[PDB]
Amino acid sequence: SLNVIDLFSGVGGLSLGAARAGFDVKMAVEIDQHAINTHAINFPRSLHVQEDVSLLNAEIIKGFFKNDMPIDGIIGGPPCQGFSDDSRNQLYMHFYRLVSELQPLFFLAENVPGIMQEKYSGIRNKAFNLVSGDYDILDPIKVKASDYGAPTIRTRYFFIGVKKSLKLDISDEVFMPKMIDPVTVKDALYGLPDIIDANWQSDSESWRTIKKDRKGGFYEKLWGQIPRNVGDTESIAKLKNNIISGCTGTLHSKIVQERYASLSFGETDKISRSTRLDPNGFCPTLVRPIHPYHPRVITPREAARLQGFPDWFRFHVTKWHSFRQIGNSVSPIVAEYILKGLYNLLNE
Ligand SMILES: [Cl-]
Repeated sequence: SLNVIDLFSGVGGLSLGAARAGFDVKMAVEIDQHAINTHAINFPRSLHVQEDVSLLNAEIIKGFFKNDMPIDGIIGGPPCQGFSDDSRNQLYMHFYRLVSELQPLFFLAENVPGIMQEKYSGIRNKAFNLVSGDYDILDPIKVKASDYGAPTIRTRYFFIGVKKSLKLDISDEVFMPKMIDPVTVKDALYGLPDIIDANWQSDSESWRTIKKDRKGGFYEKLWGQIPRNVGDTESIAKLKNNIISGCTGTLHSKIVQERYASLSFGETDKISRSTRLDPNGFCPTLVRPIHPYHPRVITPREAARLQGFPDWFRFHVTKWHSFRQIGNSVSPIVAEYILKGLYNLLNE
């Protein structure tokens, strides 16, 4: 048992990566009620703390556990003002304060582009300082998700540190993708219903039968590889009957529909700014993409697939919330790869 806490967890993209890599995600901390409720649905055995990280310290956190829990890793997404304001920069520093106070074997922070700007070099240096005494801090890892077999080209920075006391040697071999087959839009969307319930914002789950008669790495991750103690029981049970949630469409006017039908692959609609997916391409950074074949925006479940979430992962019922939950996540496929490198290091 190597134990992690996920700070700023959202619905648990990075958590699922950790769990699949072999870590036990013991606690998730997330301020947003919808995000953390969704995290609890998918990770019912993790502790859930709906809290501002600024109100936390090492002693408070040990108090939550009550059992002198060894915190082997602190992972998370520290917020940053980025391309946007001030409180996010405070929260950034609290992530690193917590790492310093808790002294885990490692930390992993993920950030979107915006973090490397000159105007943040002060707070990044201040954060490096809190940890550089006790940690071997790796240079930034900038990854493109599609290189790890996720169907999207979104880029992400990972910042990793490992306790000096461990005296580990870290080559990039461990984090680099090897033996990875690319997953295009067409492959990720295979077997989903062609006819879906197109509504406005309905309050009920859109459970639908899919075809699951495919083979290969992506599909094993899509329909299985459920870590121990992870997963919504009903979602898992329904998946056994080829039934999954989130297949809910949006009702479009005929004029919109005709405009979308006329889009070529990769074309951005001049009016809505939505872009039609290329079936042999990847999903751009997650306005909603237009389906490659159907004249409509994609469904939450389609977005989930394109982001690298498995079909058994359950999101909020509404399109509004689920699309935000999906867009705000690290791809679980990318997260798993990077975190498995760290797990392997800590088992030598
Ligand atoms: Cl990602």
